[PDB]
Amino acid sequence: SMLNSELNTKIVNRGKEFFGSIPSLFNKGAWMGKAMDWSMQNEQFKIQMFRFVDVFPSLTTSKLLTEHIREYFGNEQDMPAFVLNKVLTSNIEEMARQFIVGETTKEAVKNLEKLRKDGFAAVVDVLGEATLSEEEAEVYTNTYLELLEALKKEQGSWKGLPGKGGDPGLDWGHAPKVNIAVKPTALFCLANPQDFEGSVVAILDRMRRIFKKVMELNGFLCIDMESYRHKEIILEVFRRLKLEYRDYPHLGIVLQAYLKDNDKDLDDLLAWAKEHKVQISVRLVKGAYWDYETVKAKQNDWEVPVWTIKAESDAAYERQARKILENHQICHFACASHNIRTISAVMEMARELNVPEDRYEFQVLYGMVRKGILKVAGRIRLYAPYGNMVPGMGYLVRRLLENTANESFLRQSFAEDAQIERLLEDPAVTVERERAARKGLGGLPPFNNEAMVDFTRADHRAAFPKHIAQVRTQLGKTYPLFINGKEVRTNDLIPTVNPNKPSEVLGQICQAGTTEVGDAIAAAKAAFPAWRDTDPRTRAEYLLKAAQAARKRLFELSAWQVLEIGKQWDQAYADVTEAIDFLEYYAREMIRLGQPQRVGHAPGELNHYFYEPKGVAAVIAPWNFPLAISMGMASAAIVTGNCVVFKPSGITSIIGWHLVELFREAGLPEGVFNFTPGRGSVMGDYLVDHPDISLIAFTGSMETGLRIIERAAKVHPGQANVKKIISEMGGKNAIIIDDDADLDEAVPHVLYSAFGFQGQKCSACSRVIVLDAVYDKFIERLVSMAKATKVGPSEDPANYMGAVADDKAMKSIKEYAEIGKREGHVLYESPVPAGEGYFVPMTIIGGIKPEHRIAQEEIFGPVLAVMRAKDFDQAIEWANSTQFALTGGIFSRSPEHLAKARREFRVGNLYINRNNTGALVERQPFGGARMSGVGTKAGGPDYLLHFMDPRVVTENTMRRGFAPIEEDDDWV
Amino acid sequence: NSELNTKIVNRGKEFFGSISGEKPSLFNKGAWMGKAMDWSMQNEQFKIQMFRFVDVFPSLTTSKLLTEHIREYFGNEQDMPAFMAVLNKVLTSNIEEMARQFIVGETTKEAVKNLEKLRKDGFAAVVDVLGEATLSEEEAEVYTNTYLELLEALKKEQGSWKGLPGKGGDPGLDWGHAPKVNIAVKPTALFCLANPQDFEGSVVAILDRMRRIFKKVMELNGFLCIDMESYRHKEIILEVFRRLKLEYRDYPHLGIVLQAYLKDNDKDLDDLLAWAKEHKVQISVRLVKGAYWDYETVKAKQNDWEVPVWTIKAESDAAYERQARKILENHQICHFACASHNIRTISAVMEMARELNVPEDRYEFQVLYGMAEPVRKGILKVAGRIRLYAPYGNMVPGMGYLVRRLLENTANESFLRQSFAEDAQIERLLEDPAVTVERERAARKGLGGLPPFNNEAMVDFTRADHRAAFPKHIAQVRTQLGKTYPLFINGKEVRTNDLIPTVNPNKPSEVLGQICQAGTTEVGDAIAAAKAAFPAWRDTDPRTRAEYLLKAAQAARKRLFELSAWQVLEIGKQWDQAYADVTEAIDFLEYYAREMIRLGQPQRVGHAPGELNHYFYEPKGVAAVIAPWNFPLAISMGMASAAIVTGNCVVFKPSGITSIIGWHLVELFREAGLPEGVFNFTPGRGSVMGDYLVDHPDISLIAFTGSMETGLRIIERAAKVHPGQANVKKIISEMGGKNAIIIDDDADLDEAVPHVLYSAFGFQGQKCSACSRVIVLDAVYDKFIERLVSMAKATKVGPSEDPANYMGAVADDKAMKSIKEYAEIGKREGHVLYESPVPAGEGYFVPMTIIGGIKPEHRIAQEEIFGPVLAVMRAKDFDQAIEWANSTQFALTGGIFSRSPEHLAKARREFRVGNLYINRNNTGALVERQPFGGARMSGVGTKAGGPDYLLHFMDPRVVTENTMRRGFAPIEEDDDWV
Ligand SMILES: *[C]/[C]=[C]/N1=C2[C]=C([C])C([C])=[C]C2=N([C][C]([O])[C]([O])[C]([O])[C]OP([O])(=O)OP([O])(=O)O[C][C]2O[C](N3[C]=NC4=C3N=[C]N=C4[N])[C]([O])[C]2[O])C2=C1C(=O)[N]C(=O)[N]2
Repeated sequence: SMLNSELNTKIVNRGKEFFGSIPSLFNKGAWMGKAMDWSMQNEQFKIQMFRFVDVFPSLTTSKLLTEHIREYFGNEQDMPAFVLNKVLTSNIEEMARQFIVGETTKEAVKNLEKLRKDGFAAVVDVLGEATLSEEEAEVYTNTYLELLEALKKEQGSWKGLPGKGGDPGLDWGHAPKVNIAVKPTALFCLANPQDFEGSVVAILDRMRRIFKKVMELNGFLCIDMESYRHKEIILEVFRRLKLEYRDYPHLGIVLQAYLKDNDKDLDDLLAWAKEHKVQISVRLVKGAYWDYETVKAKQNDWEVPVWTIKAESDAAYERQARKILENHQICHFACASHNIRTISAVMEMARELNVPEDRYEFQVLYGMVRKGILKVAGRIRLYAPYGNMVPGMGYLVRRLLENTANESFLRQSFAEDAQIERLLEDPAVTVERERAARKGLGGLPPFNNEAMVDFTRADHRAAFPKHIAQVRTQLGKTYPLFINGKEVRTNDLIPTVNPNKPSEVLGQICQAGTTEVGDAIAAAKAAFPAWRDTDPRTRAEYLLKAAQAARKRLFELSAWQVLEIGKQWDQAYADVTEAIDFLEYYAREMIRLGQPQRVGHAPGELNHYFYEPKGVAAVIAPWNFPLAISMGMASAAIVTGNCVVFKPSGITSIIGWHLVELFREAGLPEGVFNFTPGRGSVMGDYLVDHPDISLIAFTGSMETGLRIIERAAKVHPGQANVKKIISEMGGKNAIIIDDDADLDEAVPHVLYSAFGFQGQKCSACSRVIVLDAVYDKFIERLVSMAKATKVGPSEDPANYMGAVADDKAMKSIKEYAEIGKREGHVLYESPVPAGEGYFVPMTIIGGIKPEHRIAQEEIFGPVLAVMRAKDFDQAIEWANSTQFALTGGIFSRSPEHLAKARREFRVGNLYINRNNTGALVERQPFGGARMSGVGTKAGGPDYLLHFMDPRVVTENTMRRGFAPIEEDDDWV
Repeated sequence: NSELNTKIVNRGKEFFGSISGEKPSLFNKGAWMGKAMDWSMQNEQFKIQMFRFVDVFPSLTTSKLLTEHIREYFGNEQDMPAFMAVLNKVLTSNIEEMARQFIVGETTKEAVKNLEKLRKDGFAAVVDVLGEATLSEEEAEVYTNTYLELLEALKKEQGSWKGLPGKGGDPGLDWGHAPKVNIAVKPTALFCLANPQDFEGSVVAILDRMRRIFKKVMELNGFLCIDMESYRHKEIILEVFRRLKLEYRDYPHLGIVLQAYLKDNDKDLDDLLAWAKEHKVQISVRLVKGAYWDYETVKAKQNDWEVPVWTIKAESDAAYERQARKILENHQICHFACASHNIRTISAVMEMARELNVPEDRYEFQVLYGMAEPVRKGILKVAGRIRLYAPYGNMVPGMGYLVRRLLENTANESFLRQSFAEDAQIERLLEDPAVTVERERAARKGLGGLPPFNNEAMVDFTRADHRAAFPKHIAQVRTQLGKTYPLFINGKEVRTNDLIPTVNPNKPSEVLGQICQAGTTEVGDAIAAAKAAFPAWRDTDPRTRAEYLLKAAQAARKRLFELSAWQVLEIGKQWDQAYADVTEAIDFLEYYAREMIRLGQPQRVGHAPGELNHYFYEPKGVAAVIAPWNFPLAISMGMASAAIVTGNCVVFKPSGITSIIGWHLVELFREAGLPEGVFNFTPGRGSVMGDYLVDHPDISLIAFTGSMETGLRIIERAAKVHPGQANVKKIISEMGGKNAIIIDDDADLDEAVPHVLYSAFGFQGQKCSACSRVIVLDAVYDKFIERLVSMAKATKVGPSEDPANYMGAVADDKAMKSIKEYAEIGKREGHVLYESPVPAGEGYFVPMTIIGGIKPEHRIAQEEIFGPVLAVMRAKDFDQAIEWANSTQFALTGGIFSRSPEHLAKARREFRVGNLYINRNNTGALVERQPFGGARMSGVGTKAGGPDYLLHFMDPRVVTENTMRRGFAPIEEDDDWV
C-alpha cells in the first residue's frame, strides 16, 4: 500500500518516457482514419462499415460489389463525404496489407529480413480460413513446414539482433532467430471438448510434426490460445508436447488475462512445470474473443468466463505478469500488449524483482509507433501474419474493432486526447471505481432457459460415461401402465432395445388394450372436476416441482436417451433441459393467464374474461424428442387444468415412464396423468375417437396427424366438445447458401442441421439450396468436412452421428436414399460400422430439383439433398416449393436478400446465419402451418390458450340506482 | 350579486343558529341507524354491503334466507361492527324501524290518521303511493285505484280539517290559499311499456290513467303533482302534463316536477314558461335537483350518450338557484314549490322571493317526510309554509325507498352529510354555489394517433330527430325496392340467371328485390380471384389494411339510419334492433382495426445477446365467410373484416333472406377503396355450392355463424385435406344455444321480469344468445310467472316498422312453420301460460308464447327453437337450478338474477357458459365489453369482439437472426448484457 504507491509512481514516469519517445488508424488525413473517425462517432455507421469489410472478400463480381455497397451505405448521395467500387476496394485492401508481411512465403521471408535489419525480431503466423477438413488441416500444416524450410536456408546468414552479451548469433544474445506461432484448432476441423481426448490427440499429432521441424533449426514454437471452448484442450496439447521433449526450452503457450480462470490456470501451470522439473514460456495476452465469449455464455446460460469491466483485465494482466516474473527461473515471459501502462508496469516490475533480460521480451502486432517502444524496451518481436487476403480481411476487421473500441487504450490515447494521469492509472484503482459505479412475477424468478451441458468442464465430461454405466445396472425391468395412481400390468409385452446395439434390451413394456385405455380415460374424467377447480398457481406449482425433480436427475435422464434412442451426449442433455424449460415456462404462463382480467371500462358493469380447461386430453408423443416434446404437450395440458392420457412412442416408452416418475415425485393428484403405451393398430383410433376426449396433442408424421385431424372432427354420441387439435407435424426444411455466404460458418452449420441426431428432427435441414456461383466451392468444403466425421454408437462421443431409431426407420430411410440416387448423383456416402445396429450412412446427394421425390418427401434420416439455384429469386422459389413450412435457414450477408427472405421464405421458424435446428423455449417458439402443423407454437406465449376456452362473466353492479365505483371505470 | 348574496348567507346563518345543533336521526350517533350510517360513511365496503342488504331485505321471507343472507353480507358475529336467531331479531327490527320512519302509513286509514297528526303540528302534505315497478295493465290499474281510494278517504275527511294558518286569503284553505288535498303520481307507474321508442303510445296510455286520477282530484278541489322520473321518460312526462293542462286550462292546481341537475332544464323551464304564456294558462312547478344522478351517469356512459346531468354537484346547486329565480320572476304564470333540504338553497329561495316581492301564495317549501328533521322544523319556524312529502303503502317498495334515502343522506356531496356528519364550515356550506362552480371547474388514451376504442353510440329515442329519422328512412328505402343484386367478384358485377326474391317477413307481398345465385362455377371464380389478390394483400402493411376498415366504419356511420331501415324491412328488425345491428358492425370495424395495429408489429422475444428473435403473424389465405340472417350486417362485417384486416381474402356467402344487407358489405368496402378480389360477394343455394365452397382445396379458413347441424357438418368436411390443399383448414364457428336465466328466491322481480321478457322475445327470440329457458326457484315461481305473463299480455305483436309493437314476424315461411311446430310440441310437454294474439292477414307471425311445467327431459328444454317460445322450469332448490341450467349440450349464454353472494359465486364457477350475465338480460353483447362465444356444442371457443379473436385468422412466425459477424454483434436495448 505504501510500497504500492511508490512503485506506481515509477510506472507512471516510465509511461511518459514512452509518450515522449512517441498511428495510421487515428490519422484523420488518410481515408482509413476518416472512416474510423466516423465509425467512432456513429455506431450505426460503424456496424455497417465493419460488416461490409467482413463480407468484402466474397464480393467477387462487379454486381455483388456494387449492390452490397448500396445496401450497406445507401446511395451515392446520402453517404458520408469521404468509382465507389474503386475507392473502397483500393482502400480496404490497403488497410488489410498494413497488417500482413506478405501473401507468399518468399515475400514474407524477404519482409522478415528487412524487419531484422530495422532491429525487430518476429513471430510468424499463417493466415487461413477456418479448417473444415483433414485436407485443409494438412495444407495449413504444410504451409508451416514450407515456411520453416525457407527460414532454415536463410537464418544462417542472419546476424543476431544486438544485445548486452551472450551469443552474437542469437537475438539479443539469447533468443532463437526463428519463432513461429500456430493455431491449434486449425489443425483439426472437429476440435470439440465433447470428444476431449480425440481432439487433443489429433491436434497434438500435427503440432508434433511442426515442432520437430522447429527443433531441427533450433527455433521457437508458440502455441496460440483460441476461444474458451478449446482452452483446456489447448493446455493439454501444450503439456503433452512439452513432456515429450522435456529438454527443449523453446516451446511457448498463450494465456489470456481476461479469463476469470487464468489466475488458477497460471498457478496450476507453474506448479505443473515445477513438479515435472521443466521450463516453460508464456505469452500473456489480455484476450481476443471478449464479445464472443460474453455472448456465447449468455446464450447458453453459462457463467461468463471473462471479466466484464475492462480495467479488471488490465489489473489481471499486471497481477499475472508479476506472478510470471516472480517465477522467471522456470518461466520465460513474453509481454504481448500495446497498452503503454501495461508495458510500463511490466518493465518496472521486472526491475523491482531484478529479472534478467533473457527472461522477458515484448511483443506487438505488425502494423500497430513500434520504434518508440523498441527504444525504451529494446527487445521487441513483431507478430507477423502472412497468407491469403481472404482471411487477411477477417483479420483486418479484428484490428479495426480492437483499435476503435470505447475501452481501447489506443483509442483513448489519441482519438479522445485523454488526461495522461487517467491513462497511466493503476487499473486496480480503476477497477474499484468502476465496481462502485455499479424482473419476475408472483415472487418467482423470471424465466431463463436451463444451462446447456458444458464440456469445457471436467465434471461434465466425466458424468456421461458414469451415468451411462449407472443406467446399465438398471436394465431388464418390466414397465407397467400407470392408471389413476396405480401400476397396471398386462400380458402383452414389447421389448425396447438400443438402436446402436439391438442385442442390448433395455426393458419390457406392457401394452394397454382398449379396456385399459378406456379405464385411463375414465380415471382422467373422474379427476377432472377437482383438477379444474384447483387454483392455477397451485397447478403451476406441480410443474415447478417436476422441473426441480428433473433438474436433479439431468445426467441420469440424459443417459437413458443415449441408450434407448441413440441420442448423442449433447443431444440427450438438450432434450432434458428443454423438458425443464417447458415446465418452468408453462408454469409461468399459467400464472400469467390464470387471473381473470376486467375488460371494458363502462361503470355499473364488471366484465371478467378468463379461461377454462376442456377436459380429457389425449397426448400422443414422438420418439425423436422423447422427454422434451412429451413433457411439453403433457404439462401444457395439465397446467391448464385438463387431465391427460399419454401414449409414448413404443421405442421410447422408458423415457415416457420418466414422466410418470417426475409427476409422481411432484405429487400430482391421481388420474391427472395416465401412462398408456399401446399398439396403434389396437387402440390408436379408440383413443382419438373416444367421446370423452376433448383435446388431442400430437407430434409426429403428417400422415398420422392428418388422419387424427380427420377422425377427431366427428362429434360422437355423448361427446361434450368439438375436439381441439394441437398438432406439430413434419418438415422438408431448406437452408439457402447465398453467393456472399460466410462458408466458414455455413458449412458446419449445414452439416449439423442435416446430420445432427442422424437427421431425425422435424426441423432438420434435408435440402440445401446453393446459389450457382458459390456451388462448387460450398459442396467441396461440405463433403470434405463430412468425410472427416465418423458414424457409430452415440454413447461414444467421437462419433458425429449414429444408428437411426429402429429397423423400420432404417429400411424406410435406405429406400429413400436409393430413390434419391436415381434422381440425383451421390456426393458422399459414409462408411458405417460392421455388425449390429440400425446404421444408415451419412449421405449427400446433388443434382436435386423441386420435382424430385427427395426434394419433397420427409425422409427423417441422414440424407441431404443439394440443389443448385440459378439466382436468389429461384432459391426462394425452390425453398417454397414443398407442401411444408416448418423451418428454414439462410446464410447471406446481403441486407436486401435477408429482407426478401424474412418476407417471402415463410416458414414457422426462419433462421439467419446459423443452423435451423435447436429451437429454445421462449426465444424460438416452434411450429408452422401448411402441412407442417396447425399454427400452434410450443414454447411461446400463444400456446397455453389452445388448451383452454375463454369465458366472460358480466355483472350489472347497480342496485336500487347505485353501483360501486371501480378503479378503471370511465367516470366523471 | 353581492348584496343579495349577503342577505342569503345571513339567512342561512340564522337558520343554522335556530337549529341549535340538533342532528337528524340518521346522524344521531346515539341511535342504531346513526351508528350504521356513521360506519357506512367511514367504510365504503360496509356501506355497499349494508345498502345492498337493505335492498334485498324484503325478499328474505323465510328464516333460512334471512340467516344466510346476513352471514353472506356481514360475515359471522365476530366479523361485524359493534353496533351490530337473536341476531336476526335486532337486525330485522332496526331496519323495519328505519323504513317506517319515512312512511306515513301502510293502510289508507292509517295514512289519513297520520296526515291529521301532521296538520296538528303545522305541516301540510303531499301524498304519494309506494309501489313496486308497474309491469302490467293489472298493476297500473291497482296503482290508479289506490289513488282513487285515497282521494275518496280524503274527500270525507278534509271538510273537518281547519286550514293551516296564514297571513291572509281563504280561512278554509291552507295558509289561506293551498288546497288541503295534494297528491303526487309517478307517470311511468301508469303504463308498464312506457318508452320513447313508442312516444305517442306512451303519452296516451299514461295520460288516460292520469286523467282518471285528475278528475277525482278536481272533484274535491285538490292538487295533483306529476312527478318527474328518469331522463328516458322526461319528454314523455312533459307532454303528458302539457296535454292534461290544456284539457283543463281553467284548473289551477296541476303541478309538474322539473330537475335542476339536467343540462336540459334551463331550456325546458324556458320552453314551459313560454308555452304557458302562449296558451294563456298557469302552471305549478316543483323544482328538485334530481333523484337519479348515479343512474343517469352510468346509463349514458354505458351507451356513449352525452351525460344528461351536471357532474359537479355545485353546478346543480347553481342551476337550482338560477331556475328558482326565473320561476319567482314569473310568479304570475308559475306557482313554485321549493323541494330541497339544503339550507343555502332554501335561504336563496327565501331571499330572492323577498327581493322580488313575490306573493306568499305563489311559493311554498317541501321536504321528504322523516328526514332532515331540524331543517323541516327550521323551515316551519322561518317560512311558515312547509309541506311534507308523504309516501304510504307496502313495506316492500318501502325498503327500496329507504335505500334511496340512506344513499341521499350519506353521499360525499350531500349537504346533509356535510352539515351534520362532517362538521363542515358554515361559510363554505353557505357560499354562492356559482363561486363553488368556478373553483371546482378550474380544479378540473389511444395508440398511434388513433383515439381509444369506444362503442358506437346507441340510438337515442329521447331525441325528436332520432324518432323522426326512422319513418323517413323507411320511406326512402321503399323508393329503392325492386333491384336485382348481382354477385361481386374481383371488383366486378357478375350476373347469373338463377334469381331468388327477398321479401318483407311482416308483409311478404312486398318484394325488396331479386338476388343472383352463384353456382359452383362462380364460387370457384370468386375463390380464384381471392387467391390471386392474396399475395399483394398479404404484403400490405397491417396499418394500411386497418385503414380500410376505418374508412368502411366511417362510411357506415354516415349511413346509419339508412342501413338500419333496410334491416327493419328485409328481416323484420325493430327500430332499436336494426340500429344496434349497424352500430355493432361499426364497432367490429373500429375494434378489429385497432387490434390489427396492435398485433401487426413484430415483437422481440427472448433477450439473449447476439440474437434477435421476432415473433409475428401471417394470414392464411382465402377465407370462406358464411353468415347468418339474424344479425345480417353485424356478424357478417365482424367475420369478414376480421378475415380481411388480418391479410386474408374473403369469399362471402350471406344468408338468402338478408342478401341485400350482405350487399351493404360490397357498398361499404368499395366506398373504402378496398383492392379488388380482397372481398367477394357470392350468395348462392347451399344445396348447390355450400359443400363446394367448404370442400375447396384453396380455402384455408372458414368463418361460420349459424346452426349446430351446419356447423358440425362444416367442421367434419373441412378437416379433410384434398389434393392441392395448402393448409389444414381453420374453423371459426359460432353455433346455437339453449340459454337459461335463473330466477333465485331473492331475485329483484322488478328487474328480472322485463329482462327475461326482452331476452326471450326481443327480435322474436331469433338470437343465439336469447333466453329460451327460464329456471325459477320453487318459492318465487308463482309470483314470477304471474308478473311475467301479465307483462307479456300488455305487449303487441305486429310489423317491426311500427314502433308500437314489441315483436313481429319471424324470418320466413320455413321459420314460422318450424317454430309453430315446436310450440305445439312444447304445449304437449308442458302447459301453455300465454299465447299472444297476432295480426290477421299476411306476415310470418308466431304468437309470443310462454309454456310452463317444462323439465330437462323435454324436447323444448333441449332443442334450439330460435323463435318466441319460452320454457318455464320450476326448480326445487338452487342446486337443481344450476344442475338444470347445465343440462343441455350447449353453453353459449346464461343469466342469473340473485342477490346472494354465495349463489352468485356458485354460478360464476359452475354455470359454465361462454357469457354469463348477472342481474341483467343475457342478450346484446357489446364489442370489447362482452367478447361473445362458447364451447360445448355452442362453438369452438372463439370469441368475436375480444382480444383473442384476430389470432384465429392468422398463423405465428418467428425469424431468428444470429447478429454476430467476425466476433462482434450490435448491442440491442433489451439484451441481457453486462
Ligand atoms: C317521487 C319523487 C318526488 N320528488 C321529490 C318531492 C319532494 C317534495 C322532495 C323534497 C324531493 C323529491 N325528489 C328527490 C330530490 O331530487 C332530492 O331530494 C334532491 O335532489 C335532494 O337535494 P337537496 O336536498 O337540495 O340536497 P343536496 O345535498 O343539496 O343536493 C343533492 C343533489 O345534488 C345532485 N348531485 C349530487 N351529486 C352531483 C349532483 N349534481 C351534479 N354533479 C354531482 N356530482 C343530485 O340531484 C342530488 O340529489 C325528486 C322528486 C321527483 O319527482 N323527481 C326527482 O328527480 N327527484
